[PDB]
Amino acid sequence: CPLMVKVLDAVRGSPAINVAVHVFRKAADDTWEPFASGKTSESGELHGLTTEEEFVEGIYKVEIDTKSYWKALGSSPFHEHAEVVFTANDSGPRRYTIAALLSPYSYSTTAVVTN
Amino acid sequence: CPLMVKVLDAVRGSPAINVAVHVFRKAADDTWEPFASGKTSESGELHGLTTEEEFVEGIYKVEIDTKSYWKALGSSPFHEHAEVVFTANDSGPRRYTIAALLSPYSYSTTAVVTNP
Amino acid sequence: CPLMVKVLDAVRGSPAINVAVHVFRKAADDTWEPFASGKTSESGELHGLTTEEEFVEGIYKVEIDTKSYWKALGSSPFHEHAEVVFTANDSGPRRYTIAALLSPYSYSTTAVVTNP
Amino acid sequence: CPLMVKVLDAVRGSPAINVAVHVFRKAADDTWEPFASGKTSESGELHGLTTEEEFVEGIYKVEIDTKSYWKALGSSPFHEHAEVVFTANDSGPRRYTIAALLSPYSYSTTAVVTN
Ligand SMILES: O=C(O)c1cc(-c2ccc(F)cc2F)ccc1O
Ligand SMILES: O=C(O)c1cc(-c2ccc(F)cc2F)ccc1O
Repeated sequence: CPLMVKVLDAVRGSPAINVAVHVFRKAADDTWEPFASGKTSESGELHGLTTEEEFVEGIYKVEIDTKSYWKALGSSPFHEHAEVVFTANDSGPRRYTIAALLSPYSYSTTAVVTN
Repeated sequence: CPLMVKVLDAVRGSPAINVAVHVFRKAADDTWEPFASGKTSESGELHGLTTEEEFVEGIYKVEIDTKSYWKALGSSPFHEHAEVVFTANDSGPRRYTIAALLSPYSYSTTAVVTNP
Repeated sequence: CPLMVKVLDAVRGSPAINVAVHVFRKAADDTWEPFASGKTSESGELHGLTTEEEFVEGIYKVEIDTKSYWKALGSSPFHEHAEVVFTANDSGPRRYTIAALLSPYSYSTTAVVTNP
Repeated sequence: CPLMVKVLDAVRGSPAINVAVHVFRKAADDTWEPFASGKTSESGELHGLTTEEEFVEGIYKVEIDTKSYWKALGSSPFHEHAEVVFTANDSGPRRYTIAALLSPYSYSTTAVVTN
């Protein structure tokens, strides 16, 4: 599992469950090509998005559908979604975890890149 | 000033100076049209992007060019940029501050929205 | 003004107003002596805690009373307070801004340090 | 394991390894009584701090020795340490994870409270 996403809720202090996540890869013409997608589990995590073979070097975008998440829990959110854009490189320690911590008017994201 | 951007550096404990910022607005045809751009000052602030008259209702994307920032300082950052996407002015004019706190592998963004 | 505190609310997208703040300085005997206190204004800022003359070298603790803040608004927060502990002025006088972004189960703090 | 601590490094995008963590419980006279301590593992995590039997309701402080961490990696840090102070309550979902994301001049902390 080369790419995992983890989402936390800063208002409730809990995993953010059932949040839709879409991953895109940048095409040569600069458009965003659908790559992988899913919904976070009960633990706020989304595993199995891709495989080593398919996850080649390139620029990727992870879109987290935060707006629907907040609305469903009776909060008025600011963002349309959270976006995380980065380059996957074969040099580094290439298990990538993209983590996001969500509030109605703020979010923080970090990358934990290991092996 | 209805739309301001402020950027801080969490490594240095200082404003993030000379950071490029590009703003886009989603057009009727659903693509991202250029709306405004600028660079942060020595205080890490960017004012004068737009006017109340031009800043109509819409979905806006504020792209903060963090990679170029970290690279010009000699770091090797993770993200290409920090992107903040939001609906604005859908209940009448508001004033928006978009604030970002940067580290090489992480960033946080918050919005302060005032004045109905 | 050598020491300022700014507090933002990530739930509302606004300044965090009327937040109590207590500052302490570690004394020779190694306990925390009261140093200054105040409350944030409608802009979420607290100025005038101390003067350059009084703000000597030392280890300082800035306690931001987040629990009382969330409770007065009717929330049930996790933390008792947010605490920021740092050495100040050990290379001569500096100006410190301590900034905090609050959610009920999380907070972030950053320092902007200027002016040698 | 009722209380776990996780520490991440925002500069390197990695777990913060070998970071000392001290937990204290507030005594009736308002002093901080040592409770548990350890060093984070290779995954940035510290497990086994306490047991269900010992972790009674009360106010606790988690001190993360961030200053030594940064110095050892050649960074000039701002904080003496990071402190997280909270009340443990028997009502809620009582597995507590205290997570901290560290930068030289900033840190963010969140609580993920589950069952
Ligand atoms: O901005 C972020 O993504 C962030 C992430 C965490 C964090 C906490 C616990 C964990 F298992 C992973 C995380 F990334 C903790 C604080 C934080 O700000
Ligand atoms: O995620 C963010 O947008 C963020 C913002 C700040 C902050 C600091 C100072 C300030 F004037 C405004 C800010 F939003 C401080 C920490 C932080 O994580």
